Amino acid sequence: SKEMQSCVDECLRCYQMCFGMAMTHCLETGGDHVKPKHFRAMISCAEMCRNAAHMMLMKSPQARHICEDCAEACEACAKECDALPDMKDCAAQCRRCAEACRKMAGQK
Amino acid sequence: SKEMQSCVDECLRCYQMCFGMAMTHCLETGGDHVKPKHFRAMISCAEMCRNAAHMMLMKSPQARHICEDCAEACEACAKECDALPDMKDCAAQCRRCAEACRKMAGQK
Amino acid sequence: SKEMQSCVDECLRCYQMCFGMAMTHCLETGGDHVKPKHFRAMISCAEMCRNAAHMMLMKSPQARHICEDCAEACEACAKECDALPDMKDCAAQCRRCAEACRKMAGQ
Amino acid sequence: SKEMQSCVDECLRCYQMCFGMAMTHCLETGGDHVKPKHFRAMISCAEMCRNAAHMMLMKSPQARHICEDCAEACEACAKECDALPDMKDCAAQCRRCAEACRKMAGQ
Ligand SMILES: [Cu+]
Ligand SMILES: [Cu+]
Ligand SMILES: [Cu+]
Ligand SMILES: [Cu+]
Ligand SMILES: [Cu+]
Ligand SMILES: [Cu+]
Ligand SMILES: [Cu+]
Ligand SMILES: [Cu+]
Ligand SMILES: [Cu+]
Ligand SMILES: [Cu+]
Ligand SMILES: [Cu+]
Ligand SMILES: [Cu+]
Ligand SMILES: [Cu+]
Ligand SMILES: [Cu+]
Ligand SMILES: [Cu+]
Ligand SMILES: [Cu+]
Ligand SMILES: [Cu+]
Ligand SMILES: [Cu+]
Ligand SMILES: [Cu+]
Ligand SMILES: [Cu+]
Ligand SMILES: [Cu+]
Ligand SMILES: [Cu+]
Ligand SMILES: [Cu+]
Ligand SMILES: [Cu+]
Ligand SMILES: [Cu+]
Ligand SMILES: [Cu+]
Ligand SMILES: [Cu+]
Ligand SMILES: [Cu+]
Ligand SMILES: [Cu+]
Ligand SMILES: [Cu+]
Ligand SMILES: [Cu+]
Ligand SMILES: [Cu+]
Ligand SMILES: [Cu+]
Ligand SMILES: [Cu+]
Ligand SMILES: [Cu+]
Ligand SMILES: [Cu+]
Ligand SMILES: [Cu+]
Ligand SMILES: [Cu+]
Ligand SMILES: [Cu+]
Ligand SMILES: [Cu+]
Ligand SMILES: [Cu+]
Ligand SMILES: [Cu+]
Ligand SMILES: [Cu+]
Ligand SMILES: [Cu+]
Ligand SMILES: [Cu+]
Ligand SMILES: [Cu+]
Ligand SMILES: [Cu+]
Ligand SMILES: [Cu+]
Ligand SMILES: [Cu+]
Ligand SMILES: [Cu+]
Ligand SMILES: [Cu+]
Ligand SMILES: [Cu+]
Ligand SMILES: [Cu+]
Ligand SMILES: [Cu+]
Ligand SMILES: [Cu+]
Ligand SMILES: [Cu+]
Ligand SMILES: [Cu+]
Ligand SMILES: [Cu+]
Ligand SMILES: [Cu+]
Ligand SMILES: [Cu+]
Ligand SMILES: [Cu+]
Ligand SMILES: [Cu+]
Ligand SMILES: [Cu+]
Ligand SMILES: [Cu+]
Ligand SMILES: [Cu+]
Ligand SMILES: [Cu+]
Ligand SMILES: [Cu+]
Ligand SMILES: [Cu+]
Ligand SMILES: [Zn+2]
Ligand SMILES: [Zn+2]
Repeated sequence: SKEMQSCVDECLRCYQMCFGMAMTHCLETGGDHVKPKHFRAMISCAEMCRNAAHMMLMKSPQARHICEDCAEACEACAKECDALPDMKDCAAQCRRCAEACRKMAGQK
Repeated sequence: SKEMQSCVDECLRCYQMCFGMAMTHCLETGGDHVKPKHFRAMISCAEMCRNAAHMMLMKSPQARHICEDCAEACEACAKECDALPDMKDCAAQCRRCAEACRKMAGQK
Repeated sequence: SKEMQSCVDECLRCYQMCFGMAMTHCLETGGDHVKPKHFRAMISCAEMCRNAAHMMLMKSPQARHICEDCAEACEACAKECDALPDMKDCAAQCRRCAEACRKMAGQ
Repeated sequence: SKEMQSCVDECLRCYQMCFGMAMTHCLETGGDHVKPKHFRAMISCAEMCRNAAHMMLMKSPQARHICEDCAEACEACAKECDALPDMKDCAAQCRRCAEACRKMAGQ
């Protein structure tokens, strides 16, 4: 319930990063920033992180498993953000969240 | 509670239309389909319709007001979808939902 | 994307059932209807089903896995709804969704 | 901008407070904490705050109006949390968010 508020805070920060970037910077730049695979990864990751926050906040039985999946979502989205100019901060945030997701998924 | 299940069904259908089209057809086509104003309208409308469904399902005090706003979101999004090839079904759905939103917002 | 529109429709129906029942019938009845384990199962299942719908609608890479988990959520919530006579429709809906979740997760 | 990231941060904090309290402390205590009007206000307010954050993050045209409504949700939920033991922090947070909502709705 300390590593927990940590994972919640991290997943909400990452939700903000990925959803906020997609719908502002990426949408406004166009080009590679809105190519299906990259953009879908961003929206997918943002929803996973927001859904993970929710499941943790209600102390769901499946919170630990959901965060395990959120770690994969975060990792996949980091890879898709590495190639792009301006997306290196997002990719770092996603890798940071992925670590947090993995830590709390392995505690009880 | 009949006009109610109607508004819920309509807003969920419209959520599916706008969010599903944005993230599949629009994202895959590119061009006009991902221009910021049009795309933002689609994502905005989808979330409004999904949020309206939620507030109705929990019999929120603000459900009637939220649907009033959802009607405007739906109308605005219909206008943004009129110009675009393959978006005519979406635009019709948005106008249909806007009507449903307006009916239930004016009853008890 | 036929078994897919099926899973979407089912998960949205089940979201409606579990969230709508929790916040209306269960909240209004009280008693066993708002006991933590039962109620948390309901809210948890509702969010899983709505999250699953979303991930499927955007053709997320992880949609198959998420639905696998949604099947377990639905099954667990069905068990928690069995003991109350007024929750029999909810429990059936959850078992129906769990089947749909399992079909599409294996495609 | 600045007052914007402020409203987002505040609405997400308030979402955390109201949803996390409802589903933990309130659900676990029962009694007044799960009476329909109070509990519905908490869930409603949490969703309003989370929905407002979303609409702001995507720079929706309707973000200003939505936050206006979130301010009312926050105020109403604060009133419903004032009476209850252990809900004093929640009520303060709701009043704080309501102010933030009102600032950005007017800028
Ligand atoms: Cu997390
Ligand atoms: Cu977590
Ligand atoms: Cu995350
Ligand atoms: Cu992120
Ligand atoms: Cu970008
Ligand atoms: Cu991007
Ligand atoms: Cu994420
Ligand atoms: Cu992400
Ligand atoms: Cu996460
Ligand atoms: Cu994640
Ligand atoms: Cu990414
Ligand atoms: Cu990402
Ligand atoms: Cu990222
Ligand atoms: Cu990213
Ligand atoms: Cu992330
Ligand atoms: Cu994470
Ligand atoms: Cu996580
Ligand atoms: Cu509606
Ligand atoms: Cu409505
Ligand atoms: Cu709608
Ligand atoms: Cu729509
Ligand atoms: Cu389109
Ligand atoms: Cu579009
Ligand atoms: Cu729409
Ligand atoms: Cu809409
Ligand atoms: Cu609507
Ligand atoms: Cu609408
Ligand atoms: Cu639309
Ligand atoms: Cu539209
Ligand atoms: Cu539409
Ligand atoms: Cu549209
Ligand atoms: Cu709509
Ligand atoms: Cu509507
Ligand atoms: Cu509506
Ligand atoms: Cu499903
Ligand atoms: Cu389901
Ligand atoms: Cu359900
Ligand atoms: Cu019940
Ligand atoms: Cu119940
Ligand atoms: Cu469910
Ligand atoms: Cu369920
Ligand atoms: Cu499901
Ligand atoms: Cu599915
Ligand atoms: Cu499920
Ligand atoms: Cu279900
Ligand atoms: Cu259940
Ligand atoms: Cu259920
Ligand atoms: Cu059920
Ligand atoms: Cu149930
Ligand atoms: Cu299902
Ligand atoms: Cu599913
Ligand atoms: Cu705010
Ligand atoms: Cu705001
Ligand atoms: Cu708020
Ligand atoms: Cu709150
Ligand atoms: Cu409480
Ligand atoms: Cu409470
Ligand atoms: Cu609140
Ligand atoms: Cu709130
Ligand atoms: Cu708010
Ligand atoms: Cu608020
Ligand atoms: Cu509140
Ligand atoms: Cu409150
Ligand atoms: Cu509060
Ligand atoms: Cu509260
Ligand atoms: Cu609030
Ligand atoms: Cu606020
Ligand atoms: Cu606000
Ligand atoms: Zn999983
Ligand atoms: Zn309004």
